[PDB]
Amino acid sequence: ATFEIVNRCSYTVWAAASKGDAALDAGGRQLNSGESWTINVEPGTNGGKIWARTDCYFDDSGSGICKTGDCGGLLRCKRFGRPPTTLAEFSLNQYGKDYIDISNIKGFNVPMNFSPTTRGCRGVRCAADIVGQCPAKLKAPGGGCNDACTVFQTSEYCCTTGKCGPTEYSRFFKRLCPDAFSYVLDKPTTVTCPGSSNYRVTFCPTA
Repeated sequence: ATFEIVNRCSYTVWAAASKGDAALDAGGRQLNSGESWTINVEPGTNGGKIWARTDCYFDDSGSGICKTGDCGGLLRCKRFGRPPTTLAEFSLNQYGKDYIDISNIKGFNVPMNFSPTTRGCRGVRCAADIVGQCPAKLKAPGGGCNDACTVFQTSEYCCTTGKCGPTEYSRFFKRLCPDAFSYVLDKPTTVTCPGSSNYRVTFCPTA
């Protein structure tokens, strides 16, 4: 599948695409305000994620640090990023269909729109001012709004036992972004798209 990854933000982002134990396509790249990066993700990829990283520094070997979404200090991500990260998530070619959602389960850094560029389904968007409105106990000093699991490390926020319900903190995310996952076991906002559909992830889609 082809993913076009566009930075509509007024600031630089370092985009990332991983499936957790490997990079997707090249894994990461600096995206300046208005730049677009087109990647190819191998069909049948299960549990892929794309995200933005903010306030970053790399050296000439591609090694450094990101204030949000750091994936072990690498420009070219192989592993998932450090919360807070708004997440575009996808499983492709799963019994003939692709699956796409947006998630706030690992917090929120940048507003995003995940939209397929080919026919047969709808996109989703989480573009409210979450970091401005963020509860004080969640607000990250590095920038962004953490998920409760990250901050409080409880069975209830982390859904450790597979039984958990909504919370003051999940409901905050849900109220501002109804079409994004707010906790591990939310009513699903997954969209089913025809297998081998293509897509565009846009950071700061309204601004």
